[PDB]
Amino acid sequence: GTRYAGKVVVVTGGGRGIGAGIVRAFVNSGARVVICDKDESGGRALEQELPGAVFILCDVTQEDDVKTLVSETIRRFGRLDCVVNNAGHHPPPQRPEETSAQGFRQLLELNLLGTYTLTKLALPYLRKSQGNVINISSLVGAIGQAQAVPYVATKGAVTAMTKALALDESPYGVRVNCISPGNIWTPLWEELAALMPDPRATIREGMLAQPLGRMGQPAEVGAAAVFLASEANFCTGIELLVTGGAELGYG
Amino acid sequence: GTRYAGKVVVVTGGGRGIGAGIVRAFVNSGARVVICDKDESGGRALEQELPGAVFILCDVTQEDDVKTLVSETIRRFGRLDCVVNNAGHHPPPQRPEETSAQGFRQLLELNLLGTYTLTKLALPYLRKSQGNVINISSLVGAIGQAQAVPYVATKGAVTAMTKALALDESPYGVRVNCISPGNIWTPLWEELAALMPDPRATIREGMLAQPLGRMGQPAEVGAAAVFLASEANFCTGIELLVTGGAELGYG
Amino acid sequence: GTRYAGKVVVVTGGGRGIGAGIVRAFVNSGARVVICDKDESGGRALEQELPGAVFILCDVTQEDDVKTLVSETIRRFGRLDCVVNNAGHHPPPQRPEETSAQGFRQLLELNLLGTYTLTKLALPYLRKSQGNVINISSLVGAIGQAQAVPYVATKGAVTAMTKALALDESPYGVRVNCISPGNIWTPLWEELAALMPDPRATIREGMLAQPLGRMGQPAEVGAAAVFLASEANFCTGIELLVTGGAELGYG
Amino acid sequence: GTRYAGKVVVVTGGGRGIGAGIVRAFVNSGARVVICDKDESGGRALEQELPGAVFILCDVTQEDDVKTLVSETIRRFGRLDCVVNNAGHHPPPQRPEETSAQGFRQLLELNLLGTYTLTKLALPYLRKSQGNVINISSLVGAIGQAQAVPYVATKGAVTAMTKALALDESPYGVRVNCISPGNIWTPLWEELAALMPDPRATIREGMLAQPLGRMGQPAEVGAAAVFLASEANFCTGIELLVTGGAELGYG
Ligand SMILES: NC(=O)c1ccc[n+]([C@@H]2O[C@H](COP(=O)([O-])OP(=O)(O)OC[C@H]3O[C@@H](n4cnc5c(N)ncnc54)[C@H](O)[C@@H]3O)[C@@H](O)[C@H]2O)c1
Ligand SMILES: NC(=O)c1ccc[n+]([C@@H]2O[C@H](COP(=O)([O-])OP(=O)(O)OC[C@H]3O[C@@H](n4cnc5c(N)ncnc54)[C@H](O)[C@@H]3O)[C@@H](O)[C@H]2O)c1
Ligand SMILES: NC(=O)c1ccc[n+]([C@@H]2O[C@H](COP(=O)([O-])OP(=O)(O)OC[C@H]3O[C@@H](n4cnc5c(N)ncnc54)[C@H](O)[C@@H]3O)[C@@H](O)[C@H]2O)c1
Ligand SMILES: NC(=O)c1ccc[n+]([C@@H]2O[C@H](COP(=O)([O-])OP(=O)(O)OC[C@H]3O[C@@H](n4cnc5c(N)ncnc54)[C@H](O)[C@@H]3O)[C@@H](O)[C@H]2O)c1
Ligand SMILES: O=C(c1cccc(-c2cccc(O)c2F)n1)c1cccc(O)c1O
Ligand SMILES: O=C(c1cccc(-c2cccc(O)c2F)n1)c1cccc(O)c1O
Ligand SMILES: O=C(c1cccc(-c2cccc(O)c2F)n1)c1cccc(O)c1O
Ligand SMILES: O=C(c1cccc(-c2cccc(O)c2F)n1)c1cccc(O)c1O
Ligand code: NA
Ligand code: NA
Ligand code: NA
Ligand code: NA
Repeated sequence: GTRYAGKVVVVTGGGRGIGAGIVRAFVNSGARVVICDKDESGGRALEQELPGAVFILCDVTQEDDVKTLVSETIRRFGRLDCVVNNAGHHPPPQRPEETSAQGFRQLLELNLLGTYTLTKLALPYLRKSQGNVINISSLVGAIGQAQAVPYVATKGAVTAMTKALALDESPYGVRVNCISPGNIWTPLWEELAALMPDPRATIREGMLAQPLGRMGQPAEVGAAAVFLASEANFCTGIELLVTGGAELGYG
Repeated sequence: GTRYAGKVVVVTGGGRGIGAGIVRAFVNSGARVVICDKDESGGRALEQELPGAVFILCDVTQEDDVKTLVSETIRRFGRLDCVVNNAGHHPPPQRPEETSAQGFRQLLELNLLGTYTLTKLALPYLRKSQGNVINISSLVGAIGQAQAVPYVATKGAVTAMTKALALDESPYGVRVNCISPGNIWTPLWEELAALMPDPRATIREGMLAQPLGRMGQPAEVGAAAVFLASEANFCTGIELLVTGGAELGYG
Repeated sequence: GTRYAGKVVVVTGGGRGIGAGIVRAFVNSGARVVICDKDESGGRALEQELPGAVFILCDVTQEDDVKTLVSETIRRFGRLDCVVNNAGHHPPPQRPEETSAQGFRQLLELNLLGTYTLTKLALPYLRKSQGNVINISSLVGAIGQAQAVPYVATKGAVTAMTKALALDESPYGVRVNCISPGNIWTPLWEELAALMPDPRATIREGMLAQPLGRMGQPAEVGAAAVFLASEANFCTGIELLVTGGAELGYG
Repeated sequence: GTRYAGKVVVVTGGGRGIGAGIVRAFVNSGARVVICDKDESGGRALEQELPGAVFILCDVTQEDDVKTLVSETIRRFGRLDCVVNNAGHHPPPQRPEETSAQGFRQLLELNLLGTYTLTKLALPYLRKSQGNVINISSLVGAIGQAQAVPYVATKGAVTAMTKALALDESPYGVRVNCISPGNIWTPLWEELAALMPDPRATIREGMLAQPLGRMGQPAEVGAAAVFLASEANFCTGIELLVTGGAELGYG
């Protein structure tokens, strides 16, 4: 209840799914948490539920929204210790010939440039607090995925950008790390499965893709984020896999 | 002189540097080569020098230029066997606070989306020939680089996209691989060194960054490309490091 | 003080250095800890210092010592939840022509087979508790090191064996992970530096090999071990780098 | 027919399987090849079949056999340019509790120490010729395999040792690289499948484990070896995956 007491955390895409799991984990560790989301429904409910969490409406693809998010966080809480760049989207499966440059650009705006913009605007405050950045990437940025060229590209970019930023910010003592989850049961996973010819089969396949035989939970990604923020003081530029072993062995 | 005889190769950014080394390597292996570049000076000279190479002016960031490039290649040579996505740029060193979203988007257009667009438009012809794609990424997409957040992100994206495309195109027998060079002596390396306070020191540091104690040559990247195209028939989705050992050990 | 309360942990090589840091971290998290070491001096003092730690003399290269260690742990505490295979050694720098097959075999016995034997003998008890194994490998197993062929080979083996064991034990819910530290200030680091022509220069070089500009502490490896044991329930077969960024960038 | 003309290559385990594919590839590239094997049947036939290959009976686990192999190679051909450490074995599937320390030591002697001993004894001659070493590791050293703890450990060691040796030998211009094959159809693969309850099913599963939908051929590993020896002059310490994409994606 005190391993990150007194610290201030911003979580983007914090209204549901992995982001909400990360919000809950940080509140339980004593932090004050700003929930950033473009959708009010989940984030407003979480603010009512959790002592120590507040909701700020913010679309991370809009530069002016992000400037306001950072200024409001400082105005309300006086410091900024950790930014968790979790907002992102996985489009439905698309063969390469079905993708468009336009759709690719739109996905880059969210999955990559939104993470870049918030990080850049937060860095002056993180340097003052010797804070840290946690990016949520994906296992498929490392090993690939079928029917997902744009998504995979965006997550390969996030993982690489994490390492570049870690080098740049190391003189200030600011650590920059990423978490690469595998299959985590979230509303996004459910929405994508619902598009498949047999959703039940897709979900079963998703559970069996891991040697541990289940999907991961948002709380498990949340615990990894709290570790990186609060206890991983000699870790920077790492990719922490939270995948249940999916990358291991033949299949 | 015959290991890729009768095949047709498109090399983007083929007018100088690594691209010109790749052009030369494929001509020497018996292929017909289309040199694609936005600058006429180097590419026109190479077309005059090399039997079996032709120059087509094409800016890979302009979709209509790329459509013309592909249609002209088929009209002139009747087939397409290999696309080498080499065109790209490394901006001068920039701290994170010195970068802009605008500059990041422009670099994504060249280093990532140009590679995507040509690949997508070429795939119908590569599927007919059971051809292959070779992307030129960078070691720093894997290990990071200081003062280069946008560049590193773009190359992490290219390496990841290679793996995604390999999965998608495997049913057709089309292989998709990337080469990740380290320090290669090219006009880009020379231009970036010239911006440094002491260019001579920068070049010396660049040579000593490799255990082999020198920078690589364009011809060495070219030989790796010919191997991937002509002899690596069980390789798809790989990242071939051509770095002189730079990623090894402590420094 | 309760994140691993009621659990029983065995730490090999627990009498000094990283191992002692891991012992302390687990005691502080509420666990009962068996300190295994071949040297009495450090381990006996730690047993007197720490409520909840006990010392058992055990050379992990002697199969009968390890059988006794496991049987005594069960007899005294009734369960076994976590094995930390930390015992190991780094010989002085040796060029390849200076190494011997005999010395290589001896190092394999300690760094690899000692980890194998304890793990194998503990698995029946770990399967009953749905416990976990943590192996201490090394960054140099992944990226190499000069003048250390046998050591590097042993640590590459440990990291790979971790992934194999994770696959085998996943049906039982037993997780198997490794930590790969970089430069950590320990008595081993001090002893190796003392052999160098200029120890002070060697230590300075060791601090500057990390972007964070210092060496790591045993407590930092200890915190990573507690995370893997207590909170990383969807992680198996991972390599957690605790290196201060040493593997990033050029040098 | 001339890309490695006039050079002398030693291939261990060259009498069948991948090793014989490597022998054939080097003979076809103009090299003189010493076939080293502990079994006469395949190697003697290959010597009769191939102009430019000779067979020397040698068990790489016996230090005196290896000393003779090196001295005879120099006596007969006057130089040594490339050593290919291919000899190795994969035991039948074994759960961890079914393995023994004794069997693990025996496998280390072959798969790891045999490679070490020949390399060490050859290095004085490779330094004179600015030659190179090619180790045959395995994809499963990188990603794990079930029911194969000892094998996986030995191949993780070989891959890591490759990187260490590359660092040590770089001042002499001697390159050290490894090839990590995936499923390659060889007599070993056939012998292991024959032990399975349904060999036909095991083989079908083995073909479908790769996105390319087939197993690899010895000739394909051979072509990769010739590339590394003859044309990869800026590559040292690399792991070249020859796997058909098996490590990509979910399964
Ligand atoms: N679910 C998985 O299996 C999985 C696996 C690997 C990686 N990831 C990554 O984890 C992250 C979260 O995934 P999830 O499954 O929880 O998704 P989700 O769709 O359930 O939740 C994403 C949240 O982000 C918000 N969001 C979307 N666009 C936004 C924007 N422009 N500005 C602000 N908020 C925005 C959404 O409103 C939503 O509340 C993503 O980056 C995703 O790529 C997910
Ligand atoms: N030089 C190195 O050390 C190095 C290292 C790693 C990776 N790389 C990569 O290798 C590739 C080539 O690098 P280089 O050093 O040879 O660079 P270079 O600048 O010497 O050559 C690049 C060529 O691409 C052309 N080009 C640029 N933009 C283009 C566009 N829009 N359309 C068509 N052609 C275009 C240029 O006119 C030029 O002829 C790049 O992708 C770079 O990121 C280079
Ligand atoms: N110190 C570093 O920078 C560093 C870096 C990476 C990995 N590591 C790894 O971390 C581990 C611990 O290293 P350290 O620096 O703390 O070393 P250390 O020498 O300070 O401590 C090692 C401990 O293990 C014990 N030990 C040795 N052989 C043993 C045996 N046969 N049976 C039982 N106990 C035995 C020693 O008595 C000692 O107490 C090793 O596996 C090492 O390879 C260390
Ligand atoms: N076949 C595969 O799918 C596969 C996959 C990955 C890696 N590998 C590796 O490739 C190598 C060759 O495998 P393969 O499938 O061709 O095996 P194989 O059993 O068909 O051939 C191995 C050869 O090595 C020889 N050999 C064995 N022990 C020896 C010793 N002590 N001294 C000298 N020669 C000895 C054998 O007599 C035989 O001719 C091995 O290192 C193996 O681990 C194989
Ligand atoms: O959200 C998903 C997800 C959910 C359901 C199906 C799929 C899916 C499965 C196979 C091919 C595809 O193109 C898919 F989109 N993916 C996801 C999965 C892994 C890693 C991730 O980062 C993710 O976000
Ligand atoms: O072109 C370069 C290059 C040339 C000269 C200096 C630098 C340089 C050195 C340190 C920090 C930086 O931000 C740099 F831009 N880079 C390059 C280097 C490695 C990998 C590549 O992909 C490349 O393109
Ligand atoms: O203990 C060491 C250590 C301590 C002091 C010097 C060296 C050292 C430095 C350069 C070349 C060598 O061969 C060395 F042995 N190593 C160590 C370092 C990194 C990773 C580890 O796993 C370790 O254990
Ligand atoms: O030889 C084999 C091989 C052949 C047939 C079955 C298996 C097999 C499949 C699943 C689990 C196991 O424990 C196995 F031994 N392996 C092999 C395969 C991949 C990589 C290699 O390096 C190899 O040598
Ligand atoms: Na609240
Ligand atoms: Na011409
Ligand atoms: Na005690
Ligand atoms: Na012969």
